[PDB]
Amino acid sequence: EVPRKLLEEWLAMWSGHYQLKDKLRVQLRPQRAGSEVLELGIHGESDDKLANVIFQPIQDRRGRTILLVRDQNTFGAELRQKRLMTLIHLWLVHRFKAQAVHYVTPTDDNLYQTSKMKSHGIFTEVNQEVGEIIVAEVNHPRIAELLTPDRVALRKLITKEA
Repeated sequence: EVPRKLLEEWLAMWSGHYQLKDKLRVQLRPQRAGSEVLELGIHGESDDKLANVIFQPIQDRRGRTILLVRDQNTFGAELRQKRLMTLIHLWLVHRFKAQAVHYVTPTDDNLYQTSKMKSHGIFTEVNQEVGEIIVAEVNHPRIAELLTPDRVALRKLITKEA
């Protein structure tokens, strides 16, 4: 069972490294009442939503989980260019045991983020497919490396050493 607290621990190291304010909190709820679409939100001490991912975990015929991402944002400008969305996706992939992440709209920002996350290693392959969607296959060995309890690889991701 993968708690929100794990991402909060990562974000504590990250916020500290980048000399940002502390107390980033993780919320994961249905995006609206009764929905199976979820929203992961990152909130600051005054509850402002500083980043989010709106997505739905689904399964294919073979029982594999895909995260279908409707929207992602880094709202707070000071939080950008620091691999925040990589950390969020690392957590989401682990939480849902995802095999792939599909982005339903190929916006410039979604193309940017998927390409960048591939360069961080969390995806092996990123391509646009029929329907214009972006399909990103999870790099299971890299995910496992980053989740190692010693947090060495994870700290190096945070600082941009690796």
